[PDB]
Amino acid sequence: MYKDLEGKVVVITGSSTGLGKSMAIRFATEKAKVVVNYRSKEDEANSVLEEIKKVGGEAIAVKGDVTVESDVINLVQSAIKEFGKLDVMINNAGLANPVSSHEMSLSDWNKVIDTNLTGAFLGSREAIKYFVENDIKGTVINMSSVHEKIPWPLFVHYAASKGGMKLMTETLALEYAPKGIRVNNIGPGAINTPINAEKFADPEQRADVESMIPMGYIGEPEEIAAVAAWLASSEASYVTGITLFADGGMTQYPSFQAGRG
Amino acid sequence: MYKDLEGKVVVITGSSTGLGKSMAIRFATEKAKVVVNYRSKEDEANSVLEEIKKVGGEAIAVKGDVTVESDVINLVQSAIKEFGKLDVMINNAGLANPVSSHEMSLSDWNKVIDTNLTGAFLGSREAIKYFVENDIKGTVINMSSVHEKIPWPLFVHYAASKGGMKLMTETLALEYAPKGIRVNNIGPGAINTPINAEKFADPEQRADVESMIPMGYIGEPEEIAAVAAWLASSEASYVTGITLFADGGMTQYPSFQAGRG
Amino acid sequence: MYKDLEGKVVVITGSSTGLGKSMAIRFATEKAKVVVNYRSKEDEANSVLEEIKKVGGEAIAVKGDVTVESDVINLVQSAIKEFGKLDVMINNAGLANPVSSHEMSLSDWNKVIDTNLTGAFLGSREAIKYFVENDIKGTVINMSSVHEKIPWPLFVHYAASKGGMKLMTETLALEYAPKGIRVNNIGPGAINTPINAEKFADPEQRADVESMIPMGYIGEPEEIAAVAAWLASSEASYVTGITLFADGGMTQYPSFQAGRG
Amino acid sequence: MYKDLEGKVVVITGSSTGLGKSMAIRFATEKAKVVVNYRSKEDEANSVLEEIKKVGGEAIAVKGDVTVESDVINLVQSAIKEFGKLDVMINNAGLANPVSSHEMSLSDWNKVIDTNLTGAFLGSREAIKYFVENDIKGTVINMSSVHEKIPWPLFVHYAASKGGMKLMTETLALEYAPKGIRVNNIGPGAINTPINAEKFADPEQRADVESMIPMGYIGEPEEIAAVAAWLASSEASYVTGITLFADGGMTQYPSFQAGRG
Ligand SMILES: NC(=O)c1ccc[n+]([C@@H]2O[C@H](COP(=O)([O-])OP(=O)(O)OC[C@H]3O[C@@H](n4cnc5c(N)ncnc54)[C@H](O)[C@@H]3O)[C@@H](O)[C@H]2O)c1
Ligand SMILES: NC(=O)c1ccc[n+]([C@@H]2O[C@H](COP(=O)([O-])OP(=O)(O)OC[C@H]3O[C@@H](n4cnc5c(N)ncnc54)[C@H](O)[C@@H]3O)[C@@H](O)[C@H]2O)c1
Ligand SMILES: NC(=O)c1ccc[n+]([C@@H]2O[C@H](COP(=O)([O-])OP(=O)(O)OC[C@H]3O[C@@H](n4cnc5c(N)ncnc54)[C@H](O)[C@@H]3O)[C@@H](O)[C@H]2O)c1
Ligand SMILES: NC(=O)c1ccc[n+]([C@@H]2O[C@H](COP(=O)([O-])OP(=O)(O)OC[C@H]3O[C@@H](n4cnc5c(N)ncnc54)[C@H](O)[C@@H]3O)[C@@H](O)[C@H]2O)c1
Repeated sequence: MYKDLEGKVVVITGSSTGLGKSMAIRFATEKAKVVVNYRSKEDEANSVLEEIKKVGGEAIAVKGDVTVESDVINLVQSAIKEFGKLDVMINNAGLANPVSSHEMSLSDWNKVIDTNLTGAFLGSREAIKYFVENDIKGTVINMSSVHEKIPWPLFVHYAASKGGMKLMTETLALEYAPKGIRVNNIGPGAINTPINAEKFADPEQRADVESMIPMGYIGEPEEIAAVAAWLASSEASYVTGITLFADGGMTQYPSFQAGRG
Repeated sequence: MYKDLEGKVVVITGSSTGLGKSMAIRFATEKAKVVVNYRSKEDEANSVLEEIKKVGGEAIAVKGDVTVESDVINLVQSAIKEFGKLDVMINNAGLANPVSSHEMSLSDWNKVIDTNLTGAFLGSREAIKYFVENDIKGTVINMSSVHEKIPWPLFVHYAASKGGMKLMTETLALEYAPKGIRVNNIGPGAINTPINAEKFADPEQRADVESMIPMGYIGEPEEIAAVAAWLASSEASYVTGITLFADGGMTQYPSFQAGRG
Repeated sequence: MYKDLEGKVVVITGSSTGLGKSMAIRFATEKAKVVVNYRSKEDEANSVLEEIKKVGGEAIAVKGDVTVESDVINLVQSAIKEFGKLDVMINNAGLANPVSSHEMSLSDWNKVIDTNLTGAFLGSREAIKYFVENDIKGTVINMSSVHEKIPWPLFVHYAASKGGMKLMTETLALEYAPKGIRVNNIGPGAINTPINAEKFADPEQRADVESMIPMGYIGEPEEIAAVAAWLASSEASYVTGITLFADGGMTQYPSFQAGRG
Repeated sequence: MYKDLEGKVVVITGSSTGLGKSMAIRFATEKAKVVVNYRSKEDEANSVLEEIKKVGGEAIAVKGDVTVESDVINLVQSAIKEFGKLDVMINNAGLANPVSSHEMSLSDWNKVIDTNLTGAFLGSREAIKYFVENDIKGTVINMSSVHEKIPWPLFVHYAASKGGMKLMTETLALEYAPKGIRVNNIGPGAINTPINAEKFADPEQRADVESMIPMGYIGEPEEIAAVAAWLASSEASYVTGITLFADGGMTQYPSFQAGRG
């Protein structure tokens, strides 16, 4: 769909499953060269790779833990070494577990901050460092959430990490705009990914989540991948520093429908 | 580029010049049926029509002042009568004149509020009324500005009209999300349109505006039309109630570059 | 409580009832000279005046419709003529009626925009015009609502008027900051005023509103008057251009409690 | 000034200098019992203590590094042990150093995140844990910055830490509102503290910072301490989850004065 994406090299962290996987497939379909990333063992990665071959795409899988500085540095270098360059960096890896705020251990807090925020910082730093030293007008896309705006009891660490990601992205966008480097956030609402297959499997929970979505339905991963592909393209040439929410209207205060209150 | 736009009927207010004109041309290129609108000078509208014929597009021009209720109602009806339906409504007409706030007459304030805000409300009302009565999952795009967020001394009426447009759009998006109707705002930064040809003609003013744009250049109308086309397409199916800023980074506080302060 | 308020002249539009009345009483208690405003007949105004005498305060009541330019001009002049000066201008008058957006008449829309937004603009203009011509570091306080942020189906005109008031206030604050004039908004959540005595009288509606308030209770008018008095004082000397929400947590997305979704 | 503060126990991190010191003094003047905190240099803490004795206040100083969990836990316990209770927790400690984002080491990033964000989280956690277990309607005030909103090139770690603090505070405010616990942020603009005595000493830098402040002057610490005292009092009983900016208008985009652009 986007002619300018043909031949671009795209790196996506945590792309062996969920949204990361869908984006990897979408970019392959746009004929871009993709670098898939997995954490423990090359296995879930192979499923994505076969999906990419199925569409005639070209890609490789690189192991790396985004909380380990050398792994992130190596990930970026692997792209340049294998395909000769880097055009788009997508920081997507993330995690979260519920815990009452006053009972949350420092350990749980750090794990989420390190993965969701610091991991994205490291990825952004390495990509931009490369763009600057080689005068490339590349782009960085950071995966955020409606929760960089909507507070989230039981997930104070996750909300904080995304609120922080917002200011990080806006700062990087301003700092490097003069060099043509664009930095944007994507803010997904409730999406139908494997990690949510169980909660949404239960009809009482599913209906509960749907009641918080004005459009009335849980989004599909492809609806997010479409956003990432557009933001990466030249069609979005004058867009930088924003957070594009794709949430079915979730950030518009669902509890106020019907002029209630 | 967007296959789903073929055959869609798009109405654009104030489209005989500037951004409105560029969007009319872009939608014609996507093979959508376009309804151009002119307030007074018909000759200008015909020029746009020739541009559309040049690309093989189909379109008509309808006279109408967005501050006259019957004109707006007639505009929407003209689309349905000529093409049999309506799919996308774009409220783009607008105006502004500088005046110190404490010296602004009620007359100047009303003229801007009526055109920029009320005009958009009337257009949104008529389009949505049609969508609801005929069960159509249409979409409304309202042309805003970085000034629905950035204050604007000397243009207090314009800033107010856009701040109001923001809440109007978010309200409509929430109110009609259950019916599949999407409502979004586009927020252009400094764009190179005829209305700005003189201010930007002067090298000292041009350089002044550019210093407020992190990316360093004044955007082209086509860069905005690209945003409108994407928002109207099914690729943005899960997006509603947002304001998509296309401003080269203007809303990121340009005066804070280089960690100044 | 605030020594600097003694002797200050405070004008409050729509202050014969509700929040306006509570603020008039609070300022009288701070020993400021107050100018009460009523629309139709001096009658409800007398109730407020007696309340002010009861606390040893000094005040007068002036008739005026905020949608009539000459009435607003006269209101400001009446303060200067009676007390010799003007220190604080509070635009509080407002109204709203529910109607489905696609069915709202232009008439209803205009009535709300004229009263809620234009009325506040006229009041701000006259006060600031006076402050500038006489080199007074006065202050303007505009009464907004959580709805300058939270969308409101059935009340699209009200939401728009407040979203507009937000940008108007921020613009005026920036435009006149160099002259020491402060302009701020107060954003009340659900407050217990006479105008809401019936809706809140019904136990099923009351409980419904309370479920949208994290703190669990509908606020009292005095809790808002406390905010206005602080903002007017020198304790808030470095505060300008903001919206101070006093809503029991309403703007924090109440539907997301208990990590729901 | 605030009668309800008499006898309240207030803990302030990093209060041996700057804003923390001014707040400690202001609260002592309101006759509250204060717990000063110093990281290393004890001599500095004693200076603050003398200032408090000078006003007839009661206070103690406790050593503690906010990046050490046991130190924060001990700090809260020291207050309860010495004064028998805790009413207000103020997380104020912080730091920052300029570095180009693509050249920032993981070490510098972590130091700022740990101190500015995690430190505040630990402090908030311990205070709230106490409030909940003893059914106390206490309050937490987190010291933020205009930079939880304004991007900051060269200080990407600081901006991220404050953007994160914003969502942390809003989440905690929503999560604990049912129990009467209030959580708010204060967002200072450019303030005249010792840490800034040199940059502001140089007339060319001072004038540079002042050009970014609409009101035209760098604020004094007392103007911030006034905000903290009000937020802690019962006058702000219906206020929670907000960020109160005290910045002379800095967040209103100073580069847009005079309708420029
Ligand atoms: N799914 C949703 O509804 C939703 C809503 C908002 C935001 N998001 C965000 O989108 C991203 C994708 O979420 P998702 O639904 O696909 O979840 P997911 O768990 O399926 O995907 C996250 C991936 O991150 C990987 N990962 C985790 N920690 C890692 C580490 N240290 N190093 C390397 N890889 C690591 C995981 O193995 C996993 O494949 C996340 O950042 C999430 O916060 C998702
Ligand atoms: N050009 C920019 O840099 C910029 C930046 C932000 C926002 N915008 C917004 O984008 C829109 C397009 O601006 P533009 O640069 O093309 O300006 P423009 O003046 O060239 O286009 C506005 C059009 O509105 C028409 N119009 C005005 N009042 C009308 C009325 N009552 N009835 C019908 N038509 C009417 C005018 O004839 C004109 O063709 C406006 O709404 C403007 O507020 C523009
Ligand atoms: N009460 C709440 O819960 C709440 C919540 C958010 C915002 N507000 C805002 O606070 C303000 C006070 O509301 P309130 O509850 O006291 O309502 P209210 O109706 O009791 O007070 C509004 C006053 O405005 C006066 N008024 C209306 N139109 C006028 C006109 N044209 N000229 C002069 N006076 C006019 C009315 O006579 C009335 O006394 C309003 O601006 C409202 O939008 C109130
Ligand atoms: N001064 C300003 O203009 C300004 C503007 C915005 C925000 N702020 C914020 O206000 C707060 C006060 O700033 P300030 O100007 O007084 O700066 P400051 O450096 O004078 O005060 C910060 C204090 O934190 C202490 N501290 C640092 N790390 C610590 C640790 N690990 N454990 C314990 N104490 C530690 C320092 O010793 C110092 O006394 C900071 O959080 C800052 O981010 C200040």
